[PDB]
Amino acid sequence: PEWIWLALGTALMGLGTLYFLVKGMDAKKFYAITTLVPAIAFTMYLSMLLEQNPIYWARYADWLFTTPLLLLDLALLGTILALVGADGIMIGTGLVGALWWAISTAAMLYILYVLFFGFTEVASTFKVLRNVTVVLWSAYPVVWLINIETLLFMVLDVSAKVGFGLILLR
Amino acid sequence: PEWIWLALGTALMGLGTLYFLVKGMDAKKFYAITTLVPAIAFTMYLSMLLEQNPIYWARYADWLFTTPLLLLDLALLGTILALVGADGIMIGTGLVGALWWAISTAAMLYILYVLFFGFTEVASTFKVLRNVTVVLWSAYPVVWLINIETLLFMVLDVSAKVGFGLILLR
Amino acid sequence: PEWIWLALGTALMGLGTLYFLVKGMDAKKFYAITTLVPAIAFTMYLSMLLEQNPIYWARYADWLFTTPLLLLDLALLGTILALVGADGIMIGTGLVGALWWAISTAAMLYILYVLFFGFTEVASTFKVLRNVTVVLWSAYPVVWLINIETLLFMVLDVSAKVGFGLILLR
Ligand SMILES: *C/C=C(C)/C=C/C=C(C)/C=C/C1=C(C)CCCC1(C)C
Ligand SMILES: *C/C=C(C)/C=C/C=C(C)/C=C/C1=C(C)CCCC1(C)C
Ligand SMILES: *C/C=C(C)/C=C/C=C(C)/C=C/C1=C(C)CCCC1(C)C
Repeated sequence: PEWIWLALGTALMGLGTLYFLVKGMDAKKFYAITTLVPAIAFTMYLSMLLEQNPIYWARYADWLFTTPLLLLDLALLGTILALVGADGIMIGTGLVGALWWAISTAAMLYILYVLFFGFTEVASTFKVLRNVTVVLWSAYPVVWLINIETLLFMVLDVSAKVGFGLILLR
Repeated sequence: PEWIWLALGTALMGLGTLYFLVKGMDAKKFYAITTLVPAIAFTMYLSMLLEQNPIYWARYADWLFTTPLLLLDLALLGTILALVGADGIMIGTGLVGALWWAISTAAMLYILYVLFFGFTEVASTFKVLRNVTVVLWSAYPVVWLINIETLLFMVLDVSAKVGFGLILLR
Repeated sequence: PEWIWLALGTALMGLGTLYFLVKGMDAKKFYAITTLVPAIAFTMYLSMLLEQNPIYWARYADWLFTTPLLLLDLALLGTILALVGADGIMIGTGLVGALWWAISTAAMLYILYVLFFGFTEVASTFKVLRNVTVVLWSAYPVVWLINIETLLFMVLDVSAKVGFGLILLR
């Protein structure tokens, strides 16, 4: 069941890498960072594609890595390290749990709140970015607690990133 | 048995994060770094709290991470990377063993000796720091070889860090 | 069978660390980096020494770590991050497989091609380096697909690194 959605997903991700790379062929820093997310996402996305116990983690792993990257990206334009700890915390939990979350959410707020504090066309970018990220991530804890698991999540990352990447080109 | 001590421990660690964070609300760099240790320590400390095989590693994992941080912190005020290798070496061993140490100790001396070479109120700080660290870590290999396992270790980290953090505020 | 070769290997690696360290007692950066490879190689090399499933990974793990280091070293004199992803990809695969490669090779070309683009006595160094690396790594995918597994690989790392390190002193 979960698979229908997943195959879709991996496909899209790869594209991202192709596109960005292609496109890419201060400014110097961005291409790399933004390119790193889709590619990483793609490999782990396909990794995942390729009952309950095993599938879960991959997401976490990919998520882990793309997260700081995403956050770094955002901040780029201790703070930094703090965020990853949280994320690391989070994966521990979920995996711990079906195979804790309380603190994860605490940590999430931190990142979110810092973002808020932090930023306050580049301006445009961060403005949109902050809200984009906020709402985007909400599905995680929301869904977590909540065909669907996979579905939703799929949307989210692609939405999150591919959309996100586009902003940079913009 | 081990638990009595452990619950105690996690509690204290969390405090650290609260306090520092709170307090925090060149100087810029320190808060982050110092704040990162207690928080990380707390999460993994609680992770551990939450027969022989499983418990062991967590310590290692947390230890791993707080170590370079601690060392980085100290140096902050290749060198760097070398140290983590050692630490990584160390975890490999202990986990390998009950679930090698010889080289670990070799590596430990390196860090210790470098510290010595390195530093030779900031001055005060490093002076105390070096000896603090030296003696502190000695229990590890000492204890390792040696209720008690957990007990001692508990003391050590808190002693090591919470005390350590305090120095920075100072 | 594999062991004969392996014991040989670990021995040589350790030497490297001793030598470099010893020797070492812009220039500042190199010693560290170059010293880090042999030592790391040695620990994991011995780790490996100390039927099919278990042995494999260690190599990967060590490989993982020495790789970016090696690459970083080369570049030192996003780019950076990209490369590790690939490597990470690669380990996933091989381990996935006997315990994917297609993309690994794709990634390898990237590193290789970037090198090419990148560099185009320091000059000498990179010139030789690029070809050295290219041919060296070819055995990996070659052998992978291909007493021998262990044999060949052994040669390669030592050849790769110990030789490589020497270049720096040079
Ligand atoms: C490309 C994917 C990205 C950028 C994913 C980011 C994910 C998070 C911040 C997930 C957080 C989670 C928690 C709050 C812990 C338990 C529930 C989770 C796992 C969904
Ligand atoms: C907050 C905790 C910290 C900063 C811990 C640091 C720990 C070490 C340097 C442990 C080293 C160990 C060895 C020498 C290998 C086998 C014996 C160990 C594991 C205790
Ligand atoms: C000191 C050892 C070093 C620097 C090793 C570097 C290794 C690689 C770049 C290995 C790549 C591999 C693939 C192309 C994936 C499946 C086949 C492998 C595993 C050999």
